[PDB]
Amino acid sequence: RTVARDITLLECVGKGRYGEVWRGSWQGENVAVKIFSSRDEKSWFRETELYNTVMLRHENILGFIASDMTSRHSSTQLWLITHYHEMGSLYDYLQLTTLDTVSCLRIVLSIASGLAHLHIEIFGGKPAIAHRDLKSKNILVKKNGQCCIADLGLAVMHRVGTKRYMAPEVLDETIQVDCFDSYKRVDIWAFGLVLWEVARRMVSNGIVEDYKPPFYDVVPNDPSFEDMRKVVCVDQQRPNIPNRWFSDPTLTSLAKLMKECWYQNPSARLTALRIKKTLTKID
Ligand SMILES: COc1cc(-c2cncc(-c3ccc(C4CCN(C)CC4)cc3)c2C)cc(OC)c1OC
Ligand SMILES: COc1cc(-c2cncc(-c3ccc(C4CCN(C)CC4)cc3)c2C)cc(OC)c1OC
Ligand SMILES: COc1cc(-c2cncc(-c3ccc(C4CCN(C)CC4)cc3)c2C)cc(OC)c1OC
Repeated sequence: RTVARDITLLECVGKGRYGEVWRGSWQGENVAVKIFSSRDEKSWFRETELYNTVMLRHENILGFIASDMTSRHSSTQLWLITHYHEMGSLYDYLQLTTLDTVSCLRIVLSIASGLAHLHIEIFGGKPAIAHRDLKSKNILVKKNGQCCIADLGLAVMHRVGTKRYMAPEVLDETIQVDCFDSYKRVDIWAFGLVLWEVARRMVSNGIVEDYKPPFYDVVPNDPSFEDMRKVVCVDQQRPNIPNRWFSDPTLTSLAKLMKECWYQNPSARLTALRIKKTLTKID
């Protein structure tokens, strides 16, 4: 039989220290192709090792297609091939889109659904998985209004995370590194920050906040480890909840939920399954 492996690379949709992401075409269908830098080869290995262990399949997890290693004259080329989401990342989408109640809840419940699926151990199934780099750039928007979680290059089964989204116990190096629940709790902190980023873009009473990243008002761009530790650990700052949210029942409920993802004590934070239940009872 013919094994068609040619992918046409049509446009670059992302370029970074990680390498590049391309929109590609295989057999007439769009695919996304991540081409890894030498800097980030271990992220290709880790995601590939995870998918060789457990073939994750969930509506709110970016869909795996292939891991390719190709020998070159003097280098190895590493590609990860996934489903393609033409609307791009949640980070992108929130810059120039505002949300209503239904769209805001659909987005955040779909993220919670993907995250709970990663976190849960299923027997007979999947190992429990923590993401370790959850953020709005690592979430893609689908045409049906749900999102999917991407980038399992730092994931752990039972490179450091983006500093702006690191939990206090990562910044103060008290995290219990031998305890898998510790990594779930780090993802929940980051989820709370994503929930704040999305909620700001939900309109109520004709008001909306501009898109801003978490801690935009207290750290520089590309904040250092120390910059983040002083904000999150020493001063114990948390993102601002605007007064206008307290006129709106949905944003009032989402403020409470994000507070319960941001406790200093990791074991006080809500679980992804409890976040899902709370979100299903809003509106
Ligand atoms: C090697 O590399 C790539 C391969 C492919 C690809 C292309 N055509 C057909 C296939 C195929 C799938 C599955 C079987 C099964 C049939 C049932 N039988 C019991 C066992 C074998 C055979 C063939 C593949 C996997 C695409 C690629 O990119 C999209 C590849 O590069 C990453
Ligand atoms: C990697 O990705 C894609 C792959 C393919 C593809 C191409 N040739 C053959 C297959 C295949 C056929 C048959 C089995 C068997 C397995 C055992 N049992 C006996 C029943 C079923 C498995 C695999 C596939 C899945 C198509 C795709 O899209 C249309 C892919 O997605 C981009
Ligand atoms: C986060 O991480 C990964 C993401 C992806 C991925 C999947 N679908 C679509 C995209 C994408 C497409 C298009 C735009 C732009 C272009 C057109 N318009 C002007 C605005 C929107 C942005 C983004 C990506 C980047 C794949 C990955 O791996 C193959 C990723 O890594 C795991």
